[PDB]
Amino acid sequence: CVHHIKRRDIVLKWELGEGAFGKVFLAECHNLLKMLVAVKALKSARQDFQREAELLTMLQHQHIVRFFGVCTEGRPLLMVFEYMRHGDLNRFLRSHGPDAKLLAGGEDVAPGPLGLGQLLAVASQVAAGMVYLAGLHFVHRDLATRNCLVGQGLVVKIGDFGMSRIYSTDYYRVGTMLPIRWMPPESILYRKFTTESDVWSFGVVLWEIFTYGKQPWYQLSNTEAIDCITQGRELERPRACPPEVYAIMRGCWQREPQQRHSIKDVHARLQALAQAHHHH
Ligand SMILES: O=C(Nc1ccc(OC(F)(F)F)cc1)N(Cc1cccc(-c2nccs2)c1)C1CC1
Ligand SMILES: [Cl-]
Repeated sequence: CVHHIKRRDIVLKWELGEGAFGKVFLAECHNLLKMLVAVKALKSARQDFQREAELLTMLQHQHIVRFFGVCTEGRPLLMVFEYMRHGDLNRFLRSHGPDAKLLAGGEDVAPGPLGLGQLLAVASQVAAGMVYLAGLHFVHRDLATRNCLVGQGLVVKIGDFGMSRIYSTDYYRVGTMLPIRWMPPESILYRKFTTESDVWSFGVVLWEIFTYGKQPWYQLSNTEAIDCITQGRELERPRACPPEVYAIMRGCWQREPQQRHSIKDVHARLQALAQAHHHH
Protein backbone atom coordinates (compact mmCIF):
# COMPACT_ATOMS: atom_id res chain seq x y z
CA CYS A 1 0.00 0.00 0.00
CA VAL A 2 3.06 2.29 0.57
CA HIS A 3 3.77 4.52 -2.50
CA HIS A 4 7.35 4.29 -3.86
CA ILE A 5 9.22 7.27 -5.42
CA LYS A 6 12.28 7.06 -7.75
CA ARG A 7 15.49 8.71 -6.45
CA ARG A 8 15.91 10.50 -9.85
CA ASP A 9 12.59 12.33 -9.22
CA ILE A 10 13.90 13.91 -5.95
CA VAL A 11 16.07 17.05 -6.36
CA LEU A 12 17.43 18.17 -2.93
CA LYS A 13 17.53 21.99 -2.50
CA TRP A 14 18.98 22.34 1.06
CA GLU A 15 19.06 20.78 4.52
CA LEU A 16 16.40 22.33 6.79
CA GLY A 17 17.63 20.55 9.96
CA GLU A 18 18.83 17.27 11.49
CA GLY A 19 18.50 15.12 14.60
CA ALA A 20 20.20 11.95 15.89
CA PHE A 21 18.47 9.57 13.42
CA GLY A 22 17.31 11.82 10.55
CA LYS A 23 18.00 14.81 8.27
CA VAL A 24 15.14 16.97 6.81
CA PHE A 25 15.61 18.63 3.39
CA LEU A 26 13.62 21.00 1.21
CA ALA A 27 13.46 19.37 -2.22
CA GLU A 28 11.68 19.41 -5.55
CA CYS A 29 9.82 16.24 -6.63
CA HIS A 30 9.05 15.35 -10.25
CA ASN A 31 6.10 13.23 -11.54
CA LEU A 32 4.29 13.29 -8.14
CA LEU A 33 1.16 15.14 -9.43
CA LYS A 34 8.05 20.41 -10.31
CA MET A 35 6.60 20.35 -6.76
CA LEU A 36 8.25 21.40 -3.47
CA VAL A 37 8.40 18.72 -0.74
CA ALA A 38 10.05 18.11 2.66
CA VAL A 39 12.23 14.99 2.62
CA LYS A 40 13.32 13.05 5.69
CA ALA A 41 16.55 11.02 5.17
CA LEU A 42 17.33 8.16 7.62
CA LYS A 43 20.85 8.25 9.17
CA SER A 44 17.03 -1.66 13.66
CA ALA A 45 16.64 1.57 11.53
CA ARG A 46 14.75 -0.44 8.85
CA GLN A 47 11.49 -2.31 9.88
CA ASP A 48 10.90 0.74 12.19
CA PHE A 49 10.98 2.84 8.93
CA GLN A 50 8.66 0.21 7.32
CA ARG A 51 6.13 0.33 10.23
CA GLU A 52 6.32 4.19 10.11
CA ALA A 53 5.70 4.27 6.29
CA GLU A 54 2.62 1.97 6.62
CA LEU A 55 1.23 4.14 9.46
CA LEU A 56 1.82 7.42 7.52
CA THR A 57 0.13 5.93 4.40
CA MET A 58 -2.99 5.14 6.47
CA LEU A 59 -3.16 8.51 8.38
CA GLN A 60 -4.94 10.67 5.81
CA HIS A 61 -6.73 13.90 6.84
CA GLN A 62 -6.92 17.60 5.94
CA HIS A 63 -5.16 18.50 9.26
CA ILE A 64 -2.41 15.80 9.23
CA VAL A 65 0.68 16.71 7.15
CA ARG A 66 0.46 14.86 3.78
CA PHE A 67 2.83 11.89 3.35
CA PHE A 68 3.58 11.10 -0.34
CA GLY A 69 5.66 7.95 0.06
CA VAL A 70 9.15 6.51 0.35
CA CYS A 71 12.40 5.98 -1.63
CA THR A 72 13.91 2.57 -0.71
CA GLU A 73 15.95 1.77 -3.89
CA GLY A 74 19.26 3.27 -2.79
CA ARG A 75 20.88 4.76 0.34
CA PRO A 76 19.81 6.59 2.53
CA LEU A 77 16.11 5.66 2.92
CA LEU A 78 13.77 8.63 2.24
CA MET A 79 10.27 9.69 3.41
CA VAL A 80 8.54 12.39 1.33
CA PHE A 81 6.02 14.89 2.83
CA GLU A 82 4.30 18.05 1.57
CA TYR A 83 6.22 21.30 2.08
CA MET A 84 4.69 23.64 4.72
CA ARG A 85 6.14 27.03 3.80
CA HIS A 86 5.57 28.77 7.12
CA GLY A 87 7.45 26.07 9.10
CA ASP A 88 6.68 24.79 12.60
CA LEU A 89 3.80 26.44 14.51
CA ASN A 90 5.91 27.34 17.56
CA ARG A 91 8.29 29.46 15.46
CA PHE A 92 5.27 30.80 13.48
CA LEU A 93 3.56 31.98 16.71
CA ARG A 94 6.83 33.51 18.03
CA SER A 95 7.32 35.41 14.74
CA HIS A 96 3.65 36.65 14.65
CA GLY A 97 3.40 37.83 18.27
CA PRO A 98 3.36 41.23 20.06
CA ASP A 99 6.98 41.92 18.91
CA ALA A 100 6.23 40.87 15.26
CA LYS A 101 7.10 44.34 13.89
CA LEU A 102 10.54 44.30 15.59
CA LEU A 103 11.33 40.83 14.15
CA ALA A 104 9.80 41.39 10.68
CA GLY A 105 11.74 41.78 7.46
CA GLY A 106 11.15 45.04 5.57
CA GLU A 107 8.95 43.35 2.92
CA ASP A 108 6.84 41.21 5.35
CA VAL A 109 3.09 41.49 4.79
CA ALA A 110 1.03 43.36 7.53
CA PRO A 111 3.51 42.59 10.39
CA GLY A 112 1.90 42.45 13.78
CA PRO A 113 0.47 39.97 16.28
CA LEU A 114 -2.10 37.42 15.11
CA GLY A 115 -5.61 38.52 16.14
CA LEU A 116 -8.19 36.49 18.12
CA GLY A 117 -9.88 35.15 14.93
CA GLN A 118 -6.53 33.85 13.57
CA LEU A 119 -5.57 32.28 16.94
CA LEU A 120 -8.97 30.46 17.09
CA ALA A 121 -8.51 29.31 13.47
CA VAL A 122 -5.07 27.85 14.40
CA ALA A 123 -6.57 26.18 17.53
CA SER A 124 -9.60 24.77 15.70
CA GLN A 125 -7.41 23.21 12.96
CA VAL A 126 -5.09 21.50 15.47
CA ALA A 127 -8.20 20.21 17.39
CA ALA A 128 -9.64 18.86 14.07
CA GLY A 129 -6.47 16.82 13.44
CA MET A 130 -6.70 15.46 17.02
CA VAL A 131 -10.41 14.52 16.56
CA TYR A 132 -9.31 12.40 13.56
CA LEU A 133 -6.49 10.69 15.48
CA ALA A 134 -8.77 9.96 18.49
CA GLY A 135 -11.31 8.44 16.06
CA LEU A 136 -8.60 5.93 14.98
CA HIS A 137 -7.62 5.22 18.67
CA PHE A 138 -4.21 6.68 17.75
CA VAL A 139 -2.29 8.36 20.62
CA HIS A 140 0.16 11.01 19.35
CA ARG A 141 2.19 11.26 22.67
CA ASP A 142 3.99 14.48 21.67
CA LEU A 143 1.40 17.08 20.72
CA ALA A 144 2.97 20.58 20.93
CA THR A 145 3.17 23.59 18.57
CA ARG A 146 6.77 22.56 17.57
CA ASN A 147 5.09 19.37 16.14
CA CYS A 148 2.49 21.25 14.05
CA LEU A 149 3.20 22.84 10.66
CA VAL A 150 1.89 25.95 8.97
CA GLY A 151 1.26 26.32 5.20
CA GLN A 152 0.27 29.39 3.16
CA GLY A 153 -3.20 30.76 3.98
CA LEU A 154 -2.88 29.96 7.76
CA VAL A 155 -3.36 26.21 7.02
CA VAL A 156 -2.30 24.28 10.15
CA LYS A 157 -1.60 20.56 10.32
CA ILE A 158 -0.26 18.06 12.81
CA GLY A 159 3.15 16.42 12.26
CA ASP A 160 5.93 14.85 14.41
CA PHE A 161 9.59 15.69 13.62
CA GLY A 162 10.92 12.98 15.98
CA MET A 163 14.18 14.99 15.68
CA SER A 164 12.34 17.66 17.85
CA ARG A 165 14.19 15.90 20.74
CA ILE A 166 16.19 22.84 18.01
CA TYR A 167 13.73 21.94 20.78
CA SER A 168 15.85 19.60 23.00
CA THR A 169 14.98 22.03 25.91
CA ASP A 170 11.28 20.91 25.62
CA TYR A 171 12.25 17.38 26.73
CA TYR A 172 13.40 15.87 30.01
CA ARG A 173 15.61 12.75 30.33
CA VAL A 174 14.09 10.12 32.69
CA GLY A 175 16.08 8.02 32.51
CA THR A 176 13.92 8.26 27.14
CA MET A 177 13.26 11.99 26.39
CA LEU A 178 9.81 13.08 27.61
CA PRO A 179 7.96 16.35 26.83
CA ILE A 180 7.04 16.73 30.56
CA ARG A 181 5.70 20.35 30.24
CA TRP A 182 2.96 19.03 27.88
CA MET A 183 2.15 15.92 29.90
CA PRO A 184 -0.48 15.21 32.58
CA PRO A 185 0.40 13.72 36.00
CA GLU A 186 -0.34 10.07 35.00
CA SER A 187 2.01 10.31 31.99
CA ILE A 188 4.83 11.91 34.03
CA LEU A 189 4.43 9.45 36.93
CA TYR A 190 3.61 6.15 35.17
CA ARG A 191 4.11 6.75 31.40
CA LYS A 192 0.38 6.22 30.90
CA PHE A 193 -0.28 7.62 27.38
CA THR A 194 -3.87 7.69 26.07
CA THR A 195 -6.27 9.88 24.05
CA GLU A 196 -6.91 11.61 27.49
CA SER A 197 -3.18 12.52 27.91
CA ASP A 198 -3.36 13.86 24.32
CA VAL A 199 -6.37 16.08 25.22
CA TRP A 200 -4.32 17.41 28.20
CA SER A 201 -1.47 18.19 25.71
CA PHE A 202 -4.05 19.95 23.46
CA GLY A 203 -4.95 22.25 26.43
CA VAL A 204 -1.22 23.03 26.69
CA VAL A 205 -1.12 23.71 22.89
CA LEU A 206 -4.05 26.14 23.38
CA TRP A 207 -1.92 27.87 26.06
CA GLU A 208 1.10 28.03 23.66
CA ILE A 209 -1.15 29.48 20.94
CA PHE A 210 -2.57 32.21 23.21
CA THR A 211 0.91 33.16 24.61
CA TYR A 212 2.28 33.38 21.00
CA GLY A 213 4.54 30.33 21.55
CA LYS A 214 5.90 30.69 25.09
CA GLN A 215 7.28 27.51 26.67
CA PRO A 216 4.77 26.19 29.34
CA TRP A 217 6.21 26.70 32.86
CA TYR A 218 9.05 28.81 31.32
CA GLN A 219 9.84 30.29 34.81
CA LEU A 220 10.68 26.76 36.07
CA SER A 221 13.45 24.16 35.72
CA ASN A 222 12.43 20.66 34.49
CA THR A 223 12.35 19.32 38.08
CA GLU A 224 10.30 22.31 39.32
CA ALA A 225 7.84 21.86 36.38
CA ILE A 226 7.42 18.13 37.12
CA ASP A 227 6.64 18.99 40.78
CA CYS A 228 4.14 21.76 39.80
CA ILE A 229 2.30 19.49 37.33
CA THR A 230 2.06 16.46 39.68
CA GLN A 231 0.91 18.83 42.54
CA GLY A 232 -1.95 19.97 40.23
CA ARG A 233 -0.81 23.53 39.42
CA GLU A 234 -2.49 25.12 36.40
CA LEU A 235 -0.83 27.37 33.85
CA GLU A 236 -1.92 31.08 34.21
CA ARG A 237 -4.48 32.51 31.79
CA PRO A 238 -2.56 34.26 28.91
CA ARG A 239 -3.14 38.05 28.45
CA ALA A 240 -4.48 37.40 24.88
CA CYS A 241 -6.68 34.49 26.06
CA PRO A 242 -10.46 35.25 26.42
CA PRO A 243 -12.08 33.66 29.55
CA GLU A 244 -14.10 31.27 27.28
CA VAL A 245 -10.86 29.89 25.83
CA TYR A 246 -9.30 29.50 29.29
CA ALA A 247 -12.40 27.49 30.39
CA ILE A 248 -11.72 25.11 27.39
CA MET A 249 -8.04 24.70 28.59
CA ARG A 250 -9.36 23.93 32.12
CA GLY A 251 -11.69 21.27 30.65
CA CYS A 252 -8.62 19.54 29.06
CA TRP A 253 -6.78 19.80 32.43
CA GLN A 254 -9.15 17.93 34.74
CA ARG A 255 -6.96 15.80 37.08
CA GLU A 256 -8.79 12.48 36.39
CA PRO A 257 -8.19 11.46 32.72
CA GLN A 258 -11.83 10.23 32.42
CA GLN A 259 -13.10 13.67 33.57
CA ARG A 260 -11.30 15.61 30.75
CA HIS A 261 -13.53 16.96 27.98
CA SER A 262 -13.46 14.95 24.73
CA ILE A 263 -11.43 16.39 21.84
CA LYS A 264 -14.67 16.32 19.74
CA ASP A 265 -16.37 18.65 22.29
CA VAL A 266 -13.25 20.89 22.54
CA HIS A 267 -13.12 21.15 18.69
CA ALA A 268 -16.92 21.91 18.56
CA ARG A 269 -16.50 24.75 21.17
CA LEU A 270 -13.45 26.31 19.34
CA GLN A 271 -15.32 26.13 15.97
CA ALA A 272 -18.36 27.84 17.59
CA LEU A 273 -16.12 30.64 19.01
CA ALA A 274 -14.32 30.99 15.62
CA GLN A 275 -17.76 31.22 13.87
CA ALA A 276 -19.02 33.85 16.35
CA HIS A 277 -15.92 36.06 15.76
CA HIS A 278 -15.65 35.72 11.90
CA HIS A 279 -17.53 38.91 11.10
CA HIS A 280 -16.22 40.84 14.14
O1 LIG B 1 5.97 16.11 10.73
C1 LIG B 1 6.76 15.34 10.21
N1 LIG B 1 6.50 14.00 10.10
C2 LIG B 1 5.30 13.35 10.49
C3 LIG B 1 4.09 13.81 9.98
C4 LIG B 1 2.89 13.25 10.40
C5 LIG B 1 2.90 12.23 11.34
O2 LIG B 1 1.65 11.73 11.76
C6 LIG B 1 1.13 12.19 12.91
F1 LIG B 1 -0.08 11.72 13.12
F2 LIG B 1 1.84 11.85 13.97
F3 LIG B 1 1.01 13.51 12.91
C7 LIG B 1 4.11 11.75 11.84
C8 LIG B 1 5.30 12.31 11.41
N2 LIG B 1 7.98 15.79 9.70
C9 LIG B 1 8.28 17.23 9.72
C10 LIG B 1 7.94 17.97 8.44
C11 LIG B 1 7.03 17.46 7.52
C12 LIG B 1 6.62 18.22 6.43
C13 LIG B 1 7.12 19.50 6.25
C14 LIG B 1 8.06 20.02 7.15
C15 LIG B 1 8.62 21.37 6.95
N3 LIG B 1 8.25 22.19 6.02
C16 LIG B 1 8.95 23.37 6.12
C17 LIG B 1 9.85 23.44 7.12
S1 LIG B 1 9.85 21.99 8.01
C18 LIG B 1 8.47 19.25 8.23
C19 LIG B 1 8.94 14.77 9.21
C20 LIG B 1 10.39 14.91 9.56
C21 LIG B 1 9.93 15.14 8.15
CL1 LIG C 1 -13.29 28.64 33.79
